[PDB]
Amino acid sequence: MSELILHHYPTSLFAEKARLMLGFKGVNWRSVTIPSIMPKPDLTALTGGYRKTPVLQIGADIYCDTALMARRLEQEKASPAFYPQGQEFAVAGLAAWADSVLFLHAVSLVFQPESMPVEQVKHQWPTFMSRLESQLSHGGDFLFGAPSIADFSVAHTLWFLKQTPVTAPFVDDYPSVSVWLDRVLGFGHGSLSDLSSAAAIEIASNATPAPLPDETFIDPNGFKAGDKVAIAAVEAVEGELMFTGREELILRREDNRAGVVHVHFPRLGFRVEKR
Amino acid sequence: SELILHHYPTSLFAEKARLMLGFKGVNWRSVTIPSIMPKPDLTALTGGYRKTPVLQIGADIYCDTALMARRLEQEKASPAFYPQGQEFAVAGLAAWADSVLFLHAVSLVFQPESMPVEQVKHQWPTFMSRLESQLSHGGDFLFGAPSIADFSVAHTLWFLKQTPVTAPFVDDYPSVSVWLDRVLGFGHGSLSDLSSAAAIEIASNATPAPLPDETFIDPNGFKAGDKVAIAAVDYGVEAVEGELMFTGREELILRREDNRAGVVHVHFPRLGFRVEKR
Amino acid sequence: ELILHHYPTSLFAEKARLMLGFKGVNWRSVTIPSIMPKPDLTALTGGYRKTPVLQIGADIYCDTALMARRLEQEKASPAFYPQGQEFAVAGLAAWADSVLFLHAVSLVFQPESMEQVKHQWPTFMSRLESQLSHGGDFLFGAPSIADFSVAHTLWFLKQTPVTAPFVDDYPSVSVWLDRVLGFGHGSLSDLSSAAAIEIASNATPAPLPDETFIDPNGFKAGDKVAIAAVDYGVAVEGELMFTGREELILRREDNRAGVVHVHFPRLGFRVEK
Amino acid sequence: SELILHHYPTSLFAEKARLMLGFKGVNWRSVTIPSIMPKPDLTALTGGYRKTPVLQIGADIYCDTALMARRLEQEKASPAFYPQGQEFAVAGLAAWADSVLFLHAVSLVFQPVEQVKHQWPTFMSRLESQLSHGGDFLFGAPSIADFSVAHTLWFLKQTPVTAPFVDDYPSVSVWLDRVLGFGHGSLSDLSSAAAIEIASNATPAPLPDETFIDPNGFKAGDKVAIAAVDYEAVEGELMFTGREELILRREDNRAGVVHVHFPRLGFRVEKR
Repeated sequence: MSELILHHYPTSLFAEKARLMLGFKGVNWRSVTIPSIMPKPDLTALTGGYRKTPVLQIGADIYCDTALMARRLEQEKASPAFYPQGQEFAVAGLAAWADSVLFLHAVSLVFQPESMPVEQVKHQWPTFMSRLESQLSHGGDFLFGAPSIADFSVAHTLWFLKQTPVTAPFVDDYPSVSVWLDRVLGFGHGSLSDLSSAAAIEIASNATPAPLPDETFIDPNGFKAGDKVAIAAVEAVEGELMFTGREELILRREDNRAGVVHVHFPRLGFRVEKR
Repeated sequence: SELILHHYPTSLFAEKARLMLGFKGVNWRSVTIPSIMPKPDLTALTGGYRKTPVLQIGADIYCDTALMARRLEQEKASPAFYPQGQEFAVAGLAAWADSVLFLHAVSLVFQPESMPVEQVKHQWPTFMSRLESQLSHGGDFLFGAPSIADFSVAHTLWFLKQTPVTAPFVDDYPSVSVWLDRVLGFGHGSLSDLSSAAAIEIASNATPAPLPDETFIDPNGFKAGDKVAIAAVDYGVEAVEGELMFTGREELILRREDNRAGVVHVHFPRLGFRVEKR
Repeated sequence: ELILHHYPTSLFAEKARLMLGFKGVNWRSVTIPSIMPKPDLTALTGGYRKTPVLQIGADIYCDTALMARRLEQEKASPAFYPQGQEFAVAGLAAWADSVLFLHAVSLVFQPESMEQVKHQWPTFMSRLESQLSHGGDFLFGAPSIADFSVAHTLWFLKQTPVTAPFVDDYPSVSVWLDRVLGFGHGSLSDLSSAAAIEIASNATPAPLPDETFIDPNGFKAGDKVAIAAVDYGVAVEGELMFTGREELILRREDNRAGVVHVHFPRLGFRVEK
Repeated sequence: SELILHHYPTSLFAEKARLMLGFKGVNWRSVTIPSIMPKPDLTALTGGYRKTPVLQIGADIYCDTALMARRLEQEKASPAFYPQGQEFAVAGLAAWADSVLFLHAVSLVFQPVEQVKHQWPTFMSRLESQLSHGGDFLFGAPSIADFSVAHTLWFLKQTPVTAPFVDDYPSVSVWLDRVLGFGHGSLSDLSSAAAIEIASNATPAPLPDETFIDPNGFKAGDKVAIAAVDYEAVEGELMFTGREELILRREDNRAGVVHVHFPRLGFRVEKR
């Protein structure tokens, strides 16, 4: 009931970073395969309706957003660190930038007919890569020296390019970049055991949610524990707020199959509204 | 003596060959080629054909996955890519999947929606429903026993599985999805990395295998000893020049001498390749 | 309202399933969890593992044999035990559920075998075929709880193609089997393990049946007893509300479910003070 | 040479061999054994020892699940059945599981039950205790022992009434899911007729390079019969006597020359 459970579609390119993250942490995990097909009732039984995946379940706690997932893992196994001491702000920021701008570029490059506004993406790509090549040319192991969540965010974008002969040069034309990527990819996926989605529900149902964090925080919007709330990504999830924090929001819901569950959201990328 | 595969490891396009190695249960060497042009260690063996994956055994180089299957079949007969009594039917189905089916699958995936298509979208359900109808009967594989055809069909589906948006193109037919996992489950076999340079040396030290004893009269009058170029019909640019050593029902063999790799025999199928006198 | 707790996937639960269809009732189905811990069930049950288990309100009925009898009470027709054939029907059914069934699981689970199960089996089948050869609808002419017991084992065999021939090779048998399976599972609606509990704490147990019994072991209501299954017991503490010819009843207090009555048949259950 | 397993698909006992194949990850061919007798096709290969499952590679036939593991180990080394430096401890635990634990489980499922039930909790609590430490497998790295134990538990759970014996000790489930997680691997059907032909066409593998003095004096070239200890003896020429193995040559009308492999343990060798 305290096992790390990942809800994902195993063949998806988009889910690769989460698996790599587990690989980096060297942990055992349970793999729950989710449907490509709508709807995904077994999944929303845990989520309350949030369907972007991967999702991480530990017992009766559900964690939404890979970015949040990274932090939760950090609580689970400190070492090696996603966020190395003294670089916390810098790492997160680079990681967020990669997750947005870099990722967008990479996917636009790959998913177009020539691989069998894109023009602006092509136009911008070289500056990003040349800058990466330049930093790497100095022989550092990782972007921040020591490995961090930022490597995975950048590495994930590059993984798409490596998929086809046509897109591979976008990474490969810069040699230093290529060696670095193999190093991040070399982390693996950890060790996984298949789990049914049915069982996953049963585990949540049996289990009791973890104790809330002791952090004291004043919500800039005056949201407080006990408030009835809905949270949505920028399918909203309805529930009772249990916590407001610098990094997370926790909401409580009861499900007919899964029972009482706590769903975690990061502040960033999510909006909270009253009801 | 070792089987050597020259490929790009992360390429979706090279998956079928890897599965082929898995089905055979053979141990092979993996040579990781460059995405970037040109590919000198590769053309050192090929003579400039650059479509991979490519199969090397000693100083014999095999081009085209369709040919590769037959060479494999020679190396390990069972389990068979072409089951007895179903040979023509299997080859034809694979050829169809390799072209028509593959084309649809790639069109669907490599479009912006995933991050003439309309015709492809219109067509796709006809193929999938048919496949679903056959599988619903509980047959393990397309022809009873497994075949090169399962792989050819499976390879196309593998592209769809890559994306959440495209996965329903497979997942909507349950029988297909089960079958697909079975085909993918043969895996890639057992590999050890081999450097590209090491591969050239192996060719140099090796000597090309004896030619087939088959007797055939070429349709176009080509004969052993003619000076020839061979090119893929699609990609006339990378023609390969040499001395025709064998012309056969399934095969053309050409001898060339490379400054690094030495004397080498390069094998091409009749299908998809053109022979020009030189 | 009628609820079954079972494993919908389990081959073993088919019999309880066929029973409801035959009575044609509407029931609510609580799936029993695949993972190991099954507290959702045990709160009602108080410790009895084996399924299916039948719940009405605050009364839990353990053992399908008993279940058939409570069913009989709930809707009388068609009867599980036809009038004037009651003993014979119970016996054959008990024989099938024990001997015939055990042979069938063995044939499946232990096909390498030769008491020699494979050696025995043809005798049972040739006998069934002969009786059936007479155009009988059902084993006792009217349909019986007995037909289900026999049918269930045969169906189990047919679920795997290798074992099918054990059934399939007897032709008259096949027809009869289909007629039995025709009853289907009736009509069901899903229900939470959670919901069921609320009904237990919410509801009150039905009134005790009233018959006078001299319990052979001097067991009388208000004694504190543990009731345990003889074959696979690991017991259920409680207080004996009732000791009867067909039933024994236990009251227990459960924190989630509060006060409930558990019903056990006399056969296969041991009582202790 | 392909890996061929002849087995009863529904047999609960046959699952251990199936699991072993999956752990190894080497694709295999599946020949179903008919529930009927005669089984002229299997017998042709083994000479009648009918205990199954059986592993066939060409003209070499391996009997006994423990022997199979060693043969598989030779075929592909990793992941190992017998991790280096733990080999004896692993073999012994596995043998113990194969006998005492498995026998307890069969008793519960199909039937000294009281003694069995009385005993079982000791084994299970001991297993929970080791498992609570959070190690991945029984010897750390996965081993043959994990399957032998896991197999008996899976067996228990095949029928609902007996599942509580596993279920009642919840700590074991995480390790159990993980062992069972390996699966059966990649299998495709092969007909018994086709299997016989594979044997007929093949020639037995080279004998092992081992010098050994047989304790009872048997020698290569001796003519013998080999039987299970509690039992139907196949008759032949003793090709090899070794520390783990005895190899028997026999000839069959359809099969042709075939080599049958037996472990020393559990088999009696007679000068016959």
